[PDB]
Amino acid sequence: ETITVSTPIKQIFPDDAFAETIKDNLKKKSVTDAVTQNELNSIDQIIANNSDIKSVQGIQYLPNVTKLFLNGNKLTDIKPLTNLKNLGWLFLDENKIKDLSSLKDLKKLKSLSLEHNGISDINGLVHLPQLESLYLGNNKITDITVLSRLTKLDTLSLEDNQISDIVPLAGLTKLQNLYLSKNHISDLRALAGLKNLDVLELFSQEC
Ligand SMILES: [Ca+2]
Ligand SMILES: [Ca+2]
Repeated sequence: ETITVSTPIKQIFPDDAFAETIKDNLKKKSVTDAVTQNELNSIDQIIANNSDIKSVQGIQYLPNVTKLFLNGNKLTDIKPLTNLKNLGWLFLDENKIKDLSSLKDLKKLKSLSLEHNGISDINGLVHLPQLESLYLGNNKITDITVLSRLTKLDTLSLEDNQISDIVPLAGLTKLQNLYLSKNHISDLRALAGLKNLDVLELFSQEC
């Protein structure tokens, strides 16, 4: 939503680490400083990797965010991201996010990163058919059936998981970079129809 009157940053963003992130972004001197919606509208990029953030509550008030770097934090719930319709790049590596339902309406999202999140179920990704780059390395994924729906993918990382069947990737004609090392892959027939692969990693398969 939006704030109708001047309001302290700390009152909008509960998480102290995140409040500090917003403070620096807006070049304000303190999280106790009052901000307006006009100022919040100016935010289109949040760089907060390894910033000890546990909750991004308050981010709902930043309608123009297109890039969000939140790698290495303490995130679990990303429901506050639900209506950030302009989100194009979303990096959430090294967190503990498993509920991907909040991403279902992010129809402009082109790059998504969720490595090291302990994820096993990615069926929620079906709602991001426009996705171009997807990083899911170092998780506990076995079933990648849903990926057959992400036909726009040109970059896909599924390294260090528990995948055996890559048939779901057979129809992803746009794939240029495919990282599949450290899985349980034996059958590579699925790659017979891929014509644009430039980078392909398949080493260290445990069968
Ligand atoms: Ca607080
Ligand atoms: Ca600072």
